[PDB]
Amino acid sequence: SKKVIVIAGTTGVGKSQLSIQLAQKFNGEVINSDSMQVYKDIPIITNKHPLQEREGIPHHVMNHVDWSEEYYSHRFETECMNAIEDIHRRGKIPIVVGGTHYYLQTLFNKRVDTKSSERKLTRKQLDILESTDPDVIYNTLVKCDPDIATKYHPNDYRRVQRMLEIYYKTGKKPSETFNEQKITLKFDTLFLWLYSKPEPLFQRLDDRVDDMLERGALQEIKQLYEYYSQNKFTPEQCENGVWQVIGFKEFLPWLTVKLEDCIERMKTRTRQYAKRQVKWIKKMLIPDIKGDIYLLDATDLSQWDTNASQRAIAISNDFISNRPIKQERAPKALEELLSKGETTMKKLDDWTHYTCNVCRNADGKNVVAIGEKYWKIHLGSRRHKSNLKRNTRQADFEKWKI
Amino acid sequence: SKKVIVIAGTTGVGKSQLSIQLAQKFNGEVINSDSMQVYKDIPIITNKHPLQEREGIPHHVMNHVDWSEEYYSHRFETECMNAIEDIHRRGKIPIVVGGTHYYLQTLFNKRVDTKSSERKLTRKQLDILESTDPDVIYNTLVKCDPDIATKYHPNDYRRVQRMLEIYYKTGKKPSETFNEQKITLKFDTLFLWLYSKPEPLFQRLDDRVDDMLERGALQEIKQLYEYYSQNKFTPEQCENGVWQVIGFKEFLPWLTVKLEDCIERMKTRTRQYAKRQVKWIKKMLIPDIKGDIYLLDATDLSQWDTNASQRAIAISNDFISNRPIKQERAPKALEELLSKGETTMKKLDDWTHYTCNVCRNADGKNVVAIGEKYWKIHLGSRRHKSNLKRNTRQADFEKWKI
RNA sequence: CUCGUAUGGCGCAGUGGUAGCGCAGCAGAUUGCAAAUCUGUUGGUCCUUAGUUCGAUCCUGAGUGCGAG
RNA sequence: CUCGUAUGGCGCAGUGGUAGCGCAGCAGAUUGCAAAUCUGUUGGUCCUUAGUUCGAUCCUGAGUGCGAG
Ligand SMILES: CC(C)=CCSP(=O)(O)OP(=O)(O)O
Ligand SMILES: [Mg+2]
Ligand SMILES: [Mg+2]
Ligand SMILES: [Mg+2]
Ligand SMILES: [Mg+2]
Ligand SMILES: [Mg+2]
Ligand SMILES: [Mg+2]
Ligand SMILES: [Mg+2]
Ligand SMILES: [Mg+2]
Ligand SMILES: [Mg+2]
Ligand SMILES: [Mg+2]
Ligand SMILES: [Mg+2]
Ligand SMILES: [Mg+2]
Ligand SMILES: [Mg+2]
Ligand SMILES: [Mg+2]
Ligand SMILES: [Zn+2]
Ligand SMILES: [Zn+2]
Repeated sequence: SKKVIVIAGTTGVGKSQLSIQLAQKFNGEVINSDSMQVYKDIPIITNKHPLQEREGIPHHVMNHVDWSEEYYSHRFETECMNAIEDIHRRGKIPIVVGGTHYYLQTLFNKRVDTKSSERKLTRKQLDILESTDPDVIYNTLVKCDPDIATKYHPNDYRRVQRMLEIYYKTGKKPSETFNEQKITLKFDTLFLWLYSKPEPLFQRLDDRVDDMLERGALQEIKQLYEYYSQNKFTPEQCENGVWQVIGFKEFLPWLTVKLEDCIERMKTRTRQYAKRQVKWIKKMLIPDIKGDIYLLDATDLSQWDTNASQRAIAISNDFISNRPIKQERAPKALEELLSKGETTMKKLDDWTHYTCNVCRNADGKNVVAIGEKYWKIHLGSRRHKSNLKRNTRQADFEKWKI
Repeated sequence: SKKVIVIAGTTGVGKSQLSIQLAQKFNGEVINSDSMQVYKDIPIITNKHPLQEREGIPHHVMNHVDWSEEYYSHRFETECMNAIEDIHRRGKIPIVVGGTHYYLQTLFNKRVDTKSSERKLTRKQLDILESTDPDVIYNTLVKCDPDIATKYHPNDYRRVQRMLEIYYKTGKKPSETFNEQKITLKFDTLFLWLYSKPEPLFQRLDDRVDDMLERGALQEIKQLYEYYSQNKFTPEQCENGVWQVIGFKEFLPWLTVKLEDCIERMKTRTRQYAKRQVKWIKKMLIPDIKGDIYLLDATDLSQWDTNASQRAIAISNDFISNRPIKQERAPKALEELLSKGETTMKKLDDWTHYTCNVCRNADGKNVVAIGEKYWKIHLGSRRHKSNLKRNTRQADFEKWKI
């Protein structure tokens, strides 16, 4: 049927560069899937692929959102799908490329449509949602459909809230809506994972951050700060839209010697991001797609042409030719990445909540662990231990008094 | 979503016995998928699972067809699906078990519906189909939609004919109908493959055949011969319906010392069938389902409980719990069976036809190889070689002639 | 002691100029027959020996084996 | 040669009773914020030694290493 190639991988592995090659070779168009690259201008830090390097290959869902609006999942689902539709009804083959692997879920119905299902929210319902208290909205969820409330920590406000918002707009238990999902991906899809040992990658990521300021990153940072300013924006705004990007908020303290620390801070966010990306691909993506993915070793750039270009084209050629791929699916060196142990095996299955009666966090609430495995980890943590000593020792102060 | 478990494997690995265990443990019903077990009575040779061993677990699409009719794919698709539907809308979980892995294709839309698409066949069209000549129907196909005619050898009458039958009833090139298929399987399916080293299996299959006659196989063979007889049936009828079963046609020459040979002949058909089954599962099934299947070593029956029962239950448990399976998917010992080399790698990709001008078969036609790889195999075969000698040697009796 | 045969795993062809097939085996195929069907293909040097002959697996003799006497 | 400072990977607190805060690191989560966000967590015995005292990282006195006229 209608083929669709998707290139995934950590930041700085050459996804875009590969996307182009495949686009030319197989007549296709790029469909960005980068939560930040969808914003107007701000190319250097948001690291967009320069036009003079796109070989004229069309790109969609990229650099079209104004800093005034906030992009998101469903905004990507409609935009991404339209592109797919279009590129298909033109004899071309779509190639979605981005580091926001989360959005990929749209490729296999992994979401809830609360839009088409309109429903006037009640004063009562709203008052609960937009409530000042944190644990109030949770207890509400725990009440109506506790099976979903047990999969979310009572502090995960964003999500716990989301779940409740669904229980209302759909009037259907979210836990049930999930047991009735398909997850089957539409369109014959070919997932390509361009990997690279962390050590080498990190080094490149650090230099790429350096020569990124040399190309005039600060000019963009200040511009961003201009709009940021004269708009009475607080640093706590850096959790919405473009303000989330890795390249602005890091220098905020500099924009009120010191600039260096804001750079090292950026080098850290990027490094962390890269690490989190692999985690998602190994614990979220792969498991979801039953593990139908092919790896591409991009650790030794001196190579690339052999390990990436060719291998990709090889797989892609058979894929597009509506034939079963004969490729090894994973080069010996990275063969372990697709193993169950490194993937589905790490996924949390125990959800029973536990509440420590002796430990409590800065927010005053008592510690709550999820899953017996981690519940024990806590019990044996120096945190819990130390807390259990002051407690015992205190209890004794009286025993001795008698 | 709606779960559906499928137990596959060669004949005599214990599929049915396992199907029951899983049925009980997980509240489900069996849906037979054995092209022969769907016929009335004739249990011993058709090897049906005895009632006193089904723990009351309901069975569908099994032993309901009269020897007068001929079962087939679409007959299975409607029957199988109805059972799935029903079993589901009752809180139960279906468990399709059978050795006719071919039918399984219904689990992932791998067929063409020429029924719902009625179309009065033309005298001209029919005269081509039901034509006495063999290569006439082929050349017709080669004309209208040669892309499909190039994937079938000009001697594969059954199929070449079928393809043409589709081009008519649907008025759509079959080659195109395939490039427009989905193949995506409906229902969240869990494929279990119960394997067993050939050597041990064969030994059991042989004894299985022996003690099969001891339980009164001949009684069924004669009964079958009764209906067969007084019906003026010729041995060439053993290509339709029940008459295909392995246990009847083998003794036909005995039914007109000798009975022994008819038994050894049966022991051979069974052995061969088992070999062919694995081939289908490794070159057809697995590749089609992108390799989402779990192996179960059933070579050492002394075990079974550990390697089969438990492992299956383990995987099944997580499956049904709508959770990502953490099981290894393949026990070290059989780990190689799921490798690409043993699977998709063996699939024929070269379809260009080749015709040897010096070699010809008993039917008078010239040899026709498919795929350069096999085209060469022929060119170097002693057949071709020997034929090229008589040719050359004869030509030399011409140069000398002048 | 009459006579007949003796060919790749089995069952068979054939030929005076160094051999074919069926089955098994191995392999490819499979979108209404699938426990069925189609396709390709690896195995011998024609029991041993001494002769006839330009040359024998196919002729003569003998031995060895097997078969109906 | 007289003063300072030496505490988990880096940076810095600190009470007489057997140690912290920040950066990182590690891990779990993710179905309208995901370059985001929530959650859990490993690390050192406080530069070595002799005293002092019931007790020392912190108190006294040496020795080691770095900074300063
Ligand atoms: C007699 C023949 C050729 C096939 C039927 S055996 P089976 O596949 O039904 O037996 P199991 O379920 O594997 O025990
Ligand atoms: Mg590169
Ligand atoms: Mg890029
Ligand atoms: Mg703007
Ligand atoms: Mg989404
Ligand atoms: Mg991390
Ligand atoms: Mg059975
Ligand atoms: Mg075979
Ligand atoms: Mg058993
Ligand atoms: Mg031959
Ligand atoms: Mg013989
Ligand atoms: Mg002579
Ligand atoms: Mg001789
Ligand atoms: Mg931290
Ligand atoms: Mg001391
Ligand atoms: Zn605690
Ligand atoms: Zn030839």
